Amino acid sequence: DPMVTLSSILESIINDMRDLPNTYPFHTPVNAKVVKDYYKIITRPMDLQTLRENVRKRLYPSREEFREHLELIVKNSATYNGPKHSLTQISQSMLDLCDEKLKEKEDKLARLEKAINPLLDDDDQVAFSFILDNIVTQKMMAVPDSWPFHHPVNKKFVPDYYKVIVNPMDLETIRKNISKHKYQSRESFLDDVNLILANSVKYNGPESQYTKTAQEIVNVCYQTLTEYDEHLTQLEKDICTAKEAAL
Ligand SMILES: C=CCCn1cc(-c2cc(C3([S@](C)(=N)=O)CC3)nc(-c3ccnc4[nH]ccc34)n2)c2cc[nH]c2c1=O
Repeated sequence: DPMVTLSSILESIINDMRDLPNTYPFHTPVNAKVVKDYYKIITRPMDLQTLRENVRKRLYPSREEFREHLELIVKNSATYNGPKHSLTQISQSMLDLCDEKLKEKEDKLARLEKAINPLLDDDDQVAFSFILDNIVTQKMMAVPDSWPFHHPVNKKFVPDYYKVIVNPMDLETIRKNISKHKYQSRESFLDDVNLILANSVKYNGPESQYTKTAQEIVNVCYQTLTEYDEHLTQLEKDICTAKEAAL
């Protein structure tokens, strides 16, 4: 079972990062009853013990989902402690070691990832995802003043955001989904794109400048999809065929 082999590699990387100097504050969940404002500032807590338990629950089918959770440890430290705090440097040292190990094992990891999910090697899936990513970076992120939608809201700067928006979305998360080949057709992609606009209507109001920007993001998305409709339709057909053959 390639999921077992993958999980054993990921656990070995956790063992290696746990062994780096001064990393203990990241080995287990923050005690939010001691660090009393922690959840008022941090939205996605993560630590090496939770990461290991997730590896064992088979939650990570690839390098990328594991690395995204590992990166939360660094991002959380940067937000709570500060970008140059020694704790953030320590957490970064674990992410750096992870990247070294993933690089060392990249061919084996690619093979396991392909055995777990054959669509990651499907040329039509790859071409489709490449087009979506180009739409996001060259058209949607090029909308003037679209910066509020490029990355997840940091609760440190907008403290009530996630009490209002419980199903958040942003363009970086969409790009990560594309990189993970989450989207097999335009429908799921447009579900996430439209969630950005719906959340702006809810949080900012229908007449806010934020919402006008989100509307323009959605509109240039539709326009660019229409320009590539015939290629995208063929790719979606061939992806569906690959998905059915994987049965
Ligand atoms: C992705 C969809 C969310 C859309 N969005 C996003 C924001 C937003 C985002 C960001 C980030 S950050 C730096 N990573 O937090 C880059 C994302 N910074 C700030 C910010 C940070 C400090 N002071 C501020 N003064 C006014 C805004 C502001 N604001 C927002 C603020 C009010 N409404 C909305 C809204 O609807």
